[PDB]
Amino acid sequence: APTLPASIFRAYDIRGVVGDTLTAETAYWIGRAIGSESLARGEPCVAVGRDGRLSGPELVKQLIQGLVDCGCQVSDVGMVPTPVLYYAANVLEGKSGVMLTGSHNPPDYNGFKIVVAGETLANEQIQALRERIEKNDLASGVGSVEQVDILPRYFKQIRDDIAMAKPMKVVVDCGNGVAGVIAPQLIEALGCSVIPLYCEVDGNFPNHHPDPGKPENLKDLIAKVKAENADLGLAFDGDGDRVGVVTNTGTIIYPDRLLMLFAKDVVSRNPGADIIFDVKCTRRLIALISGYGGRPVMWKTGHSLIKKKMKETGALLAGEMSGHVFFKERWFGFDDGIYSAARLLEILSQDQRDSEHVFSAFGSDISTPEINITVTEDSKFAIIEALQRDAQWGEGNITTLDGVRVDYPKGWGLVRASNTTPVLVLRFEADTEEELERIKTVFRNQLKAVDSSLPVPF
Ligand SMILES: [Zn+2]
Repeated sequence: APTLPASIFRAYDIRGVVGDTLTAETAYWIGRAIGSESLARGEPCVAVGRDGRLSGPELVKQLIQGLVDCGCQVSDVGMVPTPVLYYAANVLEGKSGVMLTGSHNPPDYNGFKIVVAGETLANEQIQALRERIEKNDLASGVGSVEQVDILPRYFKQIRDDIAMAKPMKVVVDCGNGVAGVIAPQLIEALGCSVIPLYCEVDGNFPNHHPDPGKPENLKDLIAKVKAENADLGLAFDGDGDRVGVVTNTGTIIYPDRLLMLFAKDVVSRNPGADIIFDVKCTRRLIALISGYGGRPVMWKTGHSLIKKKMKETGALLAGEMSGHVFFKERWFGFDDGIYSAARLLEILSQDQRDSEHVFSAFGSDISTPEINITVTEDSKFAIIEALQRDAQWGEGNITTLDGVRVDYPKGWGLVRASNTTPVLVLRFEADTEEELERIKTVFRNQLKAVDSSLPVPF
């Protein structure tokens, strides 16, 4: 084996630019590393899927050949959403699965999301794959390939379990990503009228990029929902493990508010169930889960990390601010925007109120938008650490799982380091304006105690 760039081996995935940091050869040796790791955990059987990127149909050939050259039995599910690959890794013979995807990123990117013997890899497990390649610590064998058509089965699984009470009219925006293969069709079959936006699978991404996380990528959805007097809008990211939600009046429903509703529902049938959310999610969600008789568990951001935490705690539901929603009740416990969409429509169809009122009934607190402060790559983590070390927070309940979150009786604030950019990311909330200013002040003062030069835009 040759020398691969370490920079493509990231915290919860592998991601690079095709023809650049990610070549055909690279993808082969990754298959080889993944195949050897799966065999070491006693799993020869591996499912493989591709998203709808331009480099997909050719580049998976190297991944599959990598796996085959280990002795693995590969089940090739073709072009499918990311959660449909996770699904195959749950219902097929093997518990290993590789998804060739570049998520919500620009066309030239691709990469791998990896499940080995039930375990979604992260951090050190991913570095171990690179290390296997470098060390030439690789299995050798004459493997196997089998074509598997899994989408009709996934489709039937969801349709059979979802019970919609009334018809709804829904705008669906796939952003020309791979969710277009199943989302509009599934939602139609649930008993809805679907208004398709950008559901043709096109790896050029000729319209907006399939990233519901940037509000500008939601404009067309909002305009269409309003103009068609639709009951809801849904936006999927490129690979389908993420969903964005807008109401009949075009209100963006952030994932923590979405979680409030799902938690009410899941906990109602499951007294005492654990429910996971990340450090960026509103305090109201803590209260709400507890009030309904569930056990709230705050965890780290990162799909691989939430999914691990779910197995460790038995949690029936998890979600995070980026829009990954993980159902275990009635499901398999992986993040799936398409299944979450269905679960949302099921609940909404059972309410006589419009979606705007279902979500607004949870009420509000005084909230800031997410605040970004560009720092440097050199100082990024050291500022968080200086805070974790020296900052004075008074009587706050301090969480240092991921940056520094402080929960006070009447509100909270968070500051964390961006993992991919030289940026500090902050959020604040409180039940009054006067309290929000007090918490902002506490964070402003503690940052200025670190570096009196830091630009604090609040
Ligand atoms: Zn995604």
